[PDB]
Amino acid sequence: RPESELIRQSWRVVSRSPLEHGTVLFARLFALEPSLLPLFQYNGRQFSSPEDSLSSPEFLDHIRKVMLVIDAAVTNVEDLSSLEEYLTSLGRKHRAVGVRLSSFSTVGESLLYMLEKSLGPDFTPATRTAWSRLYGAWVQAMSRGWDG
Ligand code: HEM
Ligand SMILES: [Xe]
Ligand SMILES: [Xe]
Ligand SMILES: [Xe]
Ligand SMILES: [Xe]
Ligand SMILES: [Xe]
Ligand SMILES: [Xe]
Repeated sequence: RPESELIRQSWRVVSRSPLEHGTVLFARLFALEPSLLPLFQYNGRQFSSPEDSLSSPEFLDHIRKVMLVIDAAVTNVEDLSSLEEYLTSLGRKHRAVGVRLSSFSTVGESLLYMLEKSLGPDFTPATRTAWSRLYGAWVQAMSRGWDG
């Protein structure tokens, strides 16, 4: 694969500082879909504004969890079949949390944004297309958590 290499190279840059980059991803997500904010309920409280999420230790740990799941996806970029069962259960957890399957396209737009801003002229259209293909495959697997 050539596009497997485009993924791996772009990711190594982002992986150097995962919380900084993850923070961009979530900041963008809340700018596109403010209704995701109430779904992060850490002992029964709701954030009022997006900037409130940024002071919460549990929210920042969730960013670290996200970036580790993406890192896994990258590691297994050839064959994502090995992650399939874990992603199905991860999707089910998110369904229980209140996330709708439609919102994972906003998530995908926010990932591409973060990549585009981070890599600048290196975010070529082959790499965008590569990441978009990977994410489409990652979402397919996750979406089994909503039944198929
Ligand atoms: C799109 C909106 C999302 C919302 C509202 C959301 C919300 C949550 C919440 C409430 C939890 C439970 C509390 C916690 O562990 O921090 C959770 C767990 C988790 N999230 Fe997310 N999340 C989303 C997206 C993602 C994405 C894109 C990933 C990874 C690519 C991710 C990875 C995880 C992981 C690994 C856990 C721990 C699950 C377990 O093993 O129990 N989440 N998420
Ligand atoms: Xe944020
Ligand atoms: Xe923010
Ligand atoms: Xe954790
Ligand atoms: Xe990471
Ligand atoms: Xe993601
Ligand atoms: Xe991904």
